[PDB]
Amino acid sequence: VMDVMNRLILAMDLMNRDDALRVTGEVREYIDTVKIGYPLVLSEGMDIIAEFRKRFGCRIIADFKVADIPETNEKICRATFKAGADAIIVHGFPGADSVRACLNVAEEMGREVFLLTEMSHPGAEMFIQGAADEIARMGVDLGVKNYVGPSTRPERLSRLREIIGQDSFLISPGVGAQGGDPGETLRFADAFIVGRSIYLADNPAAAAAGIIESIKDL
Amino acid sequence: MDVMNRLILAMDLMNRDDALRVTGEVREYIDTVKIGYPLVLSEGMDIIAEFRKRFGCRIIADFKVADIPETNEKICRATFKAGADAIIVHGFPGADSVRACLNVAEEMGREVFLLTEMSHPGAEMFIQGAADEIARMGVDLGVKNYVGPSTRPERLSRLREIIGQDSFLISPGVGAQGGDPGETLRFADAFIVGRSIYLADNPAAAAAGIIESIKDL
Ligand SMILES: O=C1CC(=O)N([C@@H]2O[C@H](COP(=O)(O)O)[C@@H](O)[C@H]2O)C(=O)N1
Ligand SMILES: O=C1CC(=O)N([C@@H]2O[C@H](COP(=O)(O)O)[C@@H](O)[C@H]2O)C(=O)N1
Repeated sequence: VMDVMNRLILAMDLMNRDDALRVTGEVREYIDTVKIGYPLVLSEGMDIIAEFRKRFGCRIIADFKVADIPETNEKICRATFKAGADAIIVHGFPGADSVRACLNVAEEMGREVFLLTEMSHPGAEMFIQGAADEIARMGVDLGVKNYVGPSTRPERLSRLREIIGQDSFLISPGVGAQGGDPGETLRFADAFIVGRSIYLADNPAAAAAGIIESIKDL
Repeated sequence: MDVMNRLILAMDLMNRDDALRVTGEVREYIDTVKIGYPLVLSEGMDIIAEFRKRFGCRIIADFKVADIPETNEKICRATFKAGADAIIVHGFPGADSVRACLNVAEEMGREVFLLTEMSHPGAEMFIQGAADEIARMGVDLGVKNYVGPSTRPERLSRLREIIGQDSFLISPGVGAQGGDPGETLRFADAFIVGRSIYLADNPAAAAAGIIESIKDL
């Protein structure tokens, strides 16, 4: 499994190239794994992945929550890996064939797929939560090794860890701005994701260092 | 929305030259193009403005938006800044995530299309069972544009029943996925066609034929 420095992944959702680059560079000494999503990619282009690799010694997770039919999912994954992404996040609710399409491209291109089970926001309770345990089980049956679960619902994150087992890799967003606690989240997740708490701080480096200090024993 | 020939081209080619050449070859048959991530992630968001300058066509950004509210807002802003007229959003993530999109669309004068049930086999696992409720949620939220599966006419009909005759409904899955143009138009206002056209030896003739089959519609 990837070695996430300090078990902390930066969710770089700033939409300005200059700001995204500045903030990421300022916390570079604390994080070697950055999650880049559509807010930044749709604002600056896929070349931003390359720019981040060139400037920082960071691993890149393309958070594209892939959720299309198998055929289109295949194209999305191919374009994303061609750009330099180490892994891609895929939604599990669209079904097994859509996930398998991503796993196939990741396999052939030598990259990784992260399967998003339950989400961290309030709305996730309407439809996703009820299908989450099965989506996770599906992922296990499909051979998925990397997963994403909600830090905002410790009981749910715990169950997801049980389903995927100790060997699977689990990352969890929702820490900070959404109310998730770093320490509690690490009881089940291999690493947690943090965006606004760091990138909106007057001193991102101090914010990141502070979060890490809170979990030094872990 | 007035879709010419009730046909929406799904331009999923991943090469700028081919995408522009093929779209140009069938421009006389359409005025609405669906651009998704295959083309956008391969050529950049500037491709949207390029299409508007070249064809003046209407552009629906098929981004299957499916994140938390905060991120959904950013995605919609970046998308409409690029010139997209509408954006497609998943309903599965919940009401708050959809509302986030609706707010941005209203602010920038655009439309939100709610994807309820998908056309592929995997849609039967989790999506189909929640589809009717997702559609009802759209109604409660005031959504007026929807996306349903041409591959399951009975499901497409049910979606039309829920949203009513005033709502706008488009449907993918025609051609390559097995959907029939005429049958789909029994319930949808317009259907979406990708491969059957952009992978055809002669895209223009492919489009011409499809339109010929629904001439009476
Ligand atoms: O369930 C989920 C999945 C996810 O990826 N995310 C993403 O994780 C990040 C959370 O950022 P933040 O720390 O709340 O600012 C954003 O990029 C979200 O789009 C989330 O918040 N919830
Ligand atoms: O349920 C759905 C939703 C959707 O948008 N689509 C999209 O519609 C297009 C269908 O193209 P095609 O005619 O099968 O080649 C693709 O761009 C898909 O990503 C789909 O096929 N099924």
